[PDB]
Amino acid sequence: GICKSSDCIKSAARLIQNMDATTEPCTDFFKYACGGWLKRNVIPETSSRYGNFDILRDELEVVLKDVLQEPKTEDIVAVQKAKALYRSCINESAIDSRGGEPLLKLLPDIYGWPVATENWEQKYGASWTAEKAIAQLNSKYGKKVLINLFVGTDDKNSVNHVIHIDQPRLGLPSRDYYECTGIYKEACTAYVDFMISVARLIRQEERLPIDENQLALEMNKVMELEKEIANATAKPEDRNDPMLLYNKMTLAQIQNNFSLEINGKPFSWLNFTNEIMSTVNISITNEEDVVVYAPEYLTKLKPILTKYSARDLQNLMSWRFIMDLVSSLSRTYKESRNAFRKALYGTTSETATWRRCANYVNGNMENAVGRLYVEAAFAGESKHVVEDLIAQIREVFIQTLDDLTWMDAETKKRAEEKALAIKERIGYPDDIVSNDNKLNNEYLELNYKEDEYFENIIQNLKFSQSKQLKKLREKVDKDEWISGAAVVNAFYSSGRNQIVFPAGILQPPFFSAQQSNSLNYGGIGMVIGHEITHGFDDNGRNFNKDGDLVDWWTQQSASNFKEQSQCMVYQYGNFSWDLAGGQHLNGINTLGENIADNGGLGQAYRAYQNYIKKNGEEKLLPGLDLNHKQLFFLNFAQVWCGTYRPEYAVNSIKTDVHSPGNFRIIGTLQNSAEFSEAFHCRKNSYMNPEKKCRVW
Ligand SMILES: *[C@@H]1O[C@H](CO)[C@@H](O[C@@H]2O[C@H](CO)[C@@H](O)[C@H](O)[C@H]2NC(C)=O)[C@H](O)[C@H]1NC(C)=O
Ligand SMILES: C[C@H](C[C@@H](Cc1ccc(-c2ccccc2)cc1)NC(=O)CCC(=O)O)C(=O)O
Ligand SMILES: *[C@@H]1O[C@H](CO)[C@@H](O)[C@H](O)[C@H]1NC(C)=O
Ligand SMILES: *[C@@H]1O[C@H](CO)[C@@H](O)[C@H](O)[C@H]1NC(C)=O
Ligand SMILES: *[C@@H]1O[C@H](CO)[C@@H](O)[C@H](O)[C@H]1NC(C)=O
Ligand SMILES: [Zn+2]
Repeated sequence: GICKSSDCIKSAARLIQNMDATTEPCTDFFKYACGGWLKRNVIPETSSRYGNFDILRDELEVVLKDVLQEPKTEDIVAVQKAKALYRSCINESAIDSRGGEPLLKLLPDIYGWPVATENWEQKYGASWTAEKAIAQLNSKYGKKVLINLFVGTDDKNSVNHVIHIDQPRLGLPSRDYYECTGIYKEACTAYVDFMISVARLIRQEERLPIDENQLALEMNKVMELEKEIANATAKPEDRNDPMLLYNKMTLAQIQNNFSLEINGKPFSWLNFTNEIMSTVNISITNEEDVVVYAPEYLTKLKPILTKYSARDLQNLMSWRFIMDLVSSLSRTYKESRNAFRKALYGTTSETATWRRCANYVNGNMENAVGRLYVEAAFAGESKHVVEDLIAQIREVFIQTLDDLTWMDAETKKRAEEKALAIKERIGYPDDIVSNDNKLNNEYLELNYKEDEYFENIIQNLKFSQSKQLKKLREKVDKDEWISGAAVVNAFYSSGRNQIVFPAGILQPPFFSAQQSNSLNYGGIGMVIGHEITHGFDDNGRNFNKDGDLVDWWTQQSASNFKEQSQCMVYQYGNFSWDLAGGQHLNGINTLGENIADNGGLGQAYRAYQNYIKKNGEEKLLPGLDLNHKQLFFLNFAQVWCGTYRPEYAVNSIKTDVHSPGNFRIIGTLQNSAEFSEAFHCRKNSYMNPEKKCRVW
């Protein structure tokens, strides 16, 4: 009763090679499941994290290189445009010959970079307003500095778009870095040195004189301004409640409540909104509804922005854009980022040009590249198998509801209604393959020059920003996919109450119609469970069946949810990560993902037990003396065989909403009585604590 097919041998070999059978499963299941992978692998110089999951993404890039690198006579225009974009990206000799010239030509259109400009005040100061400077970077280039103004889905009215106002992102990974001491010192030093190195290159190319102490002074001031901005931003812990974050107001109300004084000029919110909205010919009045996500930040900004000049502000705003463009210029510019990249990621070199380029074209032409990907790598017939697995997991979730003692009957019924209403999206939208003309029309406005990579990326920025802004007066497209197909991930959209499983994730170790079902349920079954559970986590549960931010919970049901979920906050908050210098995980910021992981594991294992009931035991895998209940957990854990560079661990512990792979494995299995029974774990062994956190 042993499976001896080619497919079973490959599954068995992989499972055998990754594990360390000398480790006791109940002492450390991560080391038992992944110890062999850990002993055999070294993190590549270009990777900040490496493991089975990242390897899948590296392998998908290989497919993208194969389908983009060679022209074919049959190629439709949309495909021709993707391949021409790819060719401009990989031509490093044309890029190197242009030096920094494409940036120099762009600099006047953003009101220049004072430090790299002679007589800046004379040249731009006359026509400089914060309203115009912030809006220019936003509307034309998608660069959001000081004030993040965007068009997006209305949380309380999923069918429409609204303008949002939020705090902007920082140059460094999180606000924590701006402390600039201990584990953050190297990154702060590399960041300012990076500003200076770029200012020095620009000044050298423009043939301007260079005073080293003045470069140091000016860029240290950019850092002091940004440290004040960072300290004014709300921590992620204070942005986890979508009810508290949502503050709908009119432009009139914003002008009263959140006034600002910049360079001795009173900030006009109406002027700023119109400076952006005019780009796609939309006029705005004080009657326009605006969602303010950061009212506290706008309040703290008022005393900060009065202390700095037009010069100091433009030095930061322009740097925040330049930072991102330096990698698209000649080797000299690319080199200037080396220490900064090493401090944030630990990587000693940049990823292969073709990989960055395949990823860049995938990101900007997700439908054209998605089409090329699915034709080369995806079954399509497998879409139906995943459709069934989704139905089995959705059913289990609905069944689990009645077995929840902490939720009342009314909240159980409403949760069932939302669970029933979840729309699924599997593999790819059929249209990208079957409707060549719709695909050609999507990229109509794009015209790439094969020798002008920088101009192509600039065109992409304007196109992306114009497309998002013109959505304001439009209804949200129901058919629209929230992700391209050539993606190794899955998603949940709270606004559409939809789960998305791109072709990229529908492959081993997650899914194969040719691998054991114990592996399918432990892999993609668990991923399906994770995405459904996102509709019911600390964020998703605040959204209804139609995707609206509305409370469908009774006070006692909500209170009991918070109590059950507080266990996971403490459980994961107590994990200490050696690679991150002994720092604790943020149990609050990782809560949504930990609820989803714990919820998903339960639903997939129960759906797999239901499968064994209906179809009986599966044939055993050779060379593995484990049953299929054990193989389910083994596959589940092997998704996360991998490790992190310590620089990247410091980064991700602050920026990632997911717990690191090892803790997702340890954490979920510690809470699983089902795991402990499969591996016969003694009570209070590391993998089997007495207290187990449960929510779904
Ligand atoms: C680590 O786990 C402990 C135990 O669950 C957590 O301790 C609780 O902390 C809160 C807030 O300080 C107290 O009100 C509780 O009384 C504590 N409970 C116990 C049993 O001591 C602790 O918060 C967790 N640490 C992190 C960083 O999450
Ligand atoms: C958008 C994101 C998608 C999610 C898909 C997923 C969900 C759970 C598991 C998994 C399997 C076995 C054990 C535990 C968990 C694997 C994949 N991706 C990540 O979680 C990491 C991606 C990354 O690192 O970029 C989300 O929904 O959070
Ligand atoms: C790179 O661009 C230069 C200048 O246009 C051109 O001479 C060269 O052929 C290009 N290389 C490739 C491989 O396309
Ligand atoms: C950070 O912000 C708070 C609140 O606005 C302020 O009181 C404090 O002085 C700031 N700290 C630093 C280091 O800038
Ligand atoms: C914004 O204000 C400036 C003067 O402060 C003005 O020249 C410009 O036309 C205004 N833009 C819009 C769209 O109102
Ligand atoms: Zn998730």
